[PDB]
Amino acid sequence: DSTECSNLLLQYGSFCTQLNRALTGIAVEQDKNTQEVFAQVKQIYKTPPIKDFGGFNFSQILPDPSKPSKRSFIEDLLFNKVTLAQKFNGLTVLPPLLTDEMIAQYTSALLAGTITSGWTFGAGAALQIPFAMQMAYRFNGIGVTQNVLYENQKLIANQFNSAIGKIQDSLSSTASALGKLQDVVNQNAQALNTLVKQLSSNFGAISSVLNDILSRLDPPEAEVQIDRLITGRLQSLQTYVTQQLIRAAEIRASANLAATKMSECVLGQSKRVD
Amino acid sequence: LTGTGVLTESNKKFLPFQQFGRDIADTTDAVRDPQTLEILDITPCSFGGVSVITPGTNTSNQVAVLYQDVNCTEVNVFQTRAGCLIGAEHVNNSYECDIPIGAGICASYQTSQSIIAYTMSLGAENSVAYSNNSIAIPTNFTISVTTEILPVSMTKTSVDCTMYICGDSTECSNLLLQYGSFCTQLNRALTGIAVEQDKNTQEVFAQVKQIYKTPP
Amino acid sequence: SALGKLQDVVNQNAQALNTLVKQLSSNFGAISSVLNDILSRLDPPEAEVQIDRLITGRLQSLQTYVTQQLIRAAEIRASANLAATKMSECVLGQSKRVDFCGKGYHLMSFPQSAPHGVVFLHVTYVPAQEKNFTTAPAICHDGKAHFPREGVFVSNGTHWFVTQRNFYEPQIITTDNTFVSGNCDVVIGIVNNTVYDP
Amino acid sequence: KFNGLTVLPPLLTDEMIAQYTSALLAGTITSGWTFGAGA
Ligand SMILES: *[C@@H]1O[C@H](CO)[C@@H](O[C@@H]2O[C@H](CO)[C@@H](O)[C@H](O)[C@H]2NC(C)=O)[C@H](O)[C@H]1NC(C)=O
Ligand SMILES: *[C@@H]1O[C@H](CO)[C@@H](O[C@@H]2O[C@H](CO)[C@@H](O)[C@H](O)[C@H]2NC(C)=O)[C@H](O)[C@H]1NC(C)=O
Ligand SMILES: *[C@@H]1O[C@H](CO)[C@@H](O[C@@H]2O[C@H](CO)[C@@H](O)[C@H](O)[C@H]2NC(C)=O)[C@H](O)[C@H]1NC(C)=O
Ligand SMILES: *[C@@H]1O[C@H](CO)[C@@H](O[C@@H]2O[C@H](CO)[C@@H](O)[C@H](O)[C@H]2NC(C)=O)[C@H](O)[C@H]1NC(C)=O
Ligand SMILES: *[C@@H]1O[C@H](CO)[C@@H](O)[C@H](O)[C@H]1NC(C)=O
Ligand SMILES: *[C@@H]1O[C@H](CO)[C@@H](O)[C@H](O)[C@H]1NC(C)=O
Ligand SMILES: *[C@@H]1O[C@H](CO)[C@@H](O)[C@H](O)[C@H]1NC(C)=O
Ligand SMILES: *[C@@H]1O[C@H](CO)[C@@H](O)[C@H](O)[C@H]1NC(C)=O
Ligand SMILES: *[C@@H]1O[C@H](CO)[C@@H](O)[C@H](O)[C@H]1NC(C)=O
Ligand SMILES: *[C@@H]1O[C@H](CO)[C@@H](O)[C@H](O)[C@H]1NC(C)=O
Repeated sequence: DSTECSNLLLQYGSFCTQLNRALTGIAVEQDKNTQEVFAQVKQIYKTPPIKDFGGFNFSQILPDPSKPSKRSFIEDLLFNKVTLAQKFNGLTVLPPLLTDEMIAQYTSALLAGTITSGWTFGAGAALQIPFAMQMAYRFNGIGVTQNVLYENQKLIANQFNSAIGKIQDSLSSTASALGKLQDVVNQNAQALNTLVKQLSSNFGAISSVLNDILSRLDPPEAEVQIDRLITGRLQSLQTYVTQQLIRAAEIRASANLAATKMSECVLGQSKRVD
Repeated sequence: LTGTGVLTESNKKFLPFQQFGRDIADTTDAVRDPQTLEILDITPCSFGGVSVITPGTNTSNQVAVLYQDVNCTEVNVFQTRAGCLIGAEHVNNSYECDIPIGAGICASYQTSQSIIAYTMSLGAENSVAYSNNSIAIPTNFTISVTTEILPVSMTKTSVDCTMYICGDSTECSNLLLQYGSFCTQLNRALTGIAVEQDKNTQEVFAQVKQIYKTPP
Repeated sequence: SALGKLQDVVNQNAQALNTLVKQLSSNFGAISSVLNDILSRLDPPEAEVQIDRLITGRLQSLQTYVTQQLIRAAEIRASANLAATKMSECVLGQSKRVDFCGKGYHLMSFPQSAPHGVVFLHVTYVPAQEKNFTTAPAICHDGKAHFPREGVFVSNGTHWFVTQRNFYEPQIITTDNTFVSGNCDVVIGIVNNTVYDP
Repeated sequence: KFNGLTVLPPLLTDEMIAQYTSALLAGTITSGWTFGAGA
């Protein structure tokens, strides 16, 4: 809100477009990460209404129709474990392309394809197969004869159900497991907070308000007093942009690792140790 | 205390003896009217970037703009969750995403020869015929060939300090050296980049001890 | 438009160089954008002041360009490492990692060079046409339980066969395709049929 | 190359890259994966 400050500002060349271009690239990359990680299934499969899976119980991970959103129980527990736009300077936030409902639909299609088809849905088209035989195939993968499973099916089913109960109890009880997903929010909130706080620095002038200076001095010294503020705010913006670039690179590396894990661990069986 | 914003009656604030209120930054948030003593809230006027949904000029020259994060009751006018869009018509159908917009809304050019804004569809619905004693076994195959292109090395470059900052001017070079070594610390980084640009190609391609040759 | 990945690098490099060169045409608060004008019109005491502000502007521009180049080079190296890994694994051998050397079951790949990049031609195996059958975990013959050595038990409505899992190729059940493991009152879903002996 | 900025030429020319990809393609076709381990 200053028609005279922007006239001295435009004397600094194209320092105003580089930051916008970099931030736009960051935004595009951050949406491409999610699009690449989740959108790995061509179609949208769904589980049959009858849950006859050889004794295994997947009710705690399948979507819950009774909920307002088509989320699972563990997903609902996860969304309540993460806490935390209100700024009103030239700072805006944009909504992601894919809403949480679409992500839930993707992870439901992936999970319902994994249960029914196994790994065949990742190569060609989904091929139905009983779960009690898919699990024998998976034990045959790790050099254990399938008669071990076929003679102990109830034991493995009970152990899997107990493990699911234990994991749900652990998620519902302890809240410190999601620190990795909490820091990615805290660091950005703190960076925006510092950027906003930088607006209240003298930087060498007599006051940190443009309207205060323009209503008290003459232009020949008003421009001198405005130059320091312009320099300080430009330096703050540049530092913020550089930090954002580095953090975005780190997040992209993490997203690539997640995409590799989804491609290998989920859509197949991995012989890579640990 | 000049400025700009939207005045609003704020009975929530109290200010028993305080004249003004303020926020994290040096921006006032509440003031009291000197004539009649009540507390007024100050909220800045709405603002936001402008985006232009457009098909290629090869096809046509029809556009539709979008003011994101603007409740344009003030400004065919639509209203989405990512802002508000004028110039395109809402459609109850759902197709793939052609021009992404946001919050699950995508735009595309139909035929009518107009621009439509719909909600994207994730994929064709499918449901496997799962059963506890049923299998599906392939009887035929197909061989497919896929392309995958990825870069290896960028363009090596190097710059000169004085020749750029103080080109052919002795009194400029007589002031530049007062800053110490801000020159060599840039050329060193550029040289490192140039060296790794060759290391990348050497790693990617040089993986054979001998040069093999196909029979005639 | 298939080679956008390689074109983007050139486009960004050209844009960065163009912006750096065009940054020389800004006053940065000085009277003129060419120092020759200043040194030929004003006395030293403020000519040096203008020179100093020009120097600060140009030095800041160079620092910004160098930082951007460093970040882009780091990203390019990160991509080149993946390219080298693909060349080592998909080409020089056969990879069992799912969706690493192309969709489907990987067979072999062929490398091709490109301006500032590489291109792989992954050859993959994909099943095409499917059928329906009726399986069974095992089979009783004389109170025992025969399991497939490798493959599945399938039935076309009347007869039972043993076939490989990735291709339909029925064979008569025998003692060379199955192995015995105990009695068959424990397995769930077992259906009993005759087993031929050579 | 007008204001003290230069571009250096790559160490590996475009012909040696082609020679590498020809050696790789000819080893792959005629030897399988055995050419990567030993001889
Ligand atoms: C799968 O597990 C769920 C939850 O562990 C089971 O649902 C419970 O069913 C009992 C009755 O048997 C109820 O008393 C509980 O309130 C249910 N819990 C929930 C969260 O709904 C379900 O029965 C199990 N299904 C199978 C086939 O084992
Ligand atoms: C397996 O699929 C291939 C095609 O992928 C079939 O080959 C085709 O057979 C038809 C005969 O009706 C010919 O007209 C085509 O020219 C063939 N295509 C090619 C590329 O050769 C093959 O017949 C199928 N095999 C079975 C047993 O169904
Ligand atoms: C299931 O497969 C069996 C074995 O191939 C079929 O039995 C043979 O069917 C052919 C018909 O093409 C006859 O010529 C043979 O004499 C049959 N052999 C025996 C031992 O019966 C059987 O017909 C198939 N059933 C169905 C419904 O397709
Ligand atoms: C496997 O074959 C045996 C016969 O050898 C079948 O056993 C019969 O089962 C019925 C009903 O369960 C009984 O009434 C008979 O007394 C059983 N006979 C014998 C000799 O045990 C058995 O049904 C067959 N398996 C299946 C799945 O049908
Ligand atoms: C003083 O302020 C009150 C506010 O209600 C106003 O009514 C009054 O006219 C003011 N005094 C004078 C002299 O204008
Ligand atoms: C672009 O225009 C050319 C003619 O100028 C036309 O041949 C071509 O099909 C157009 N491409 C698209 C994608 O519309
Ligand atoms: C937009 O403004 C209208 C009236 O101005 C109001 O009824 C509506 O609730 C507002 N919606 C949002 C999302 O601000
Ligand atoms: C979409 O459908 C709803 C109800 O099904 C209807 O109220 C609305 O007018 C429809 N929109 C269009 C553009 O036809
Ligand atoms: C197998 O049966 C299901 C339902 O009975 C059907 O949808 C599917 O198309 C069948 N498979 C083939 C290959 O026709
Ligand atoms: C398969 O399910 C049917 C009911 O849908 C049931 O009658 C049959 O016993 C089941 N078979 C096995 C092996 O569990």
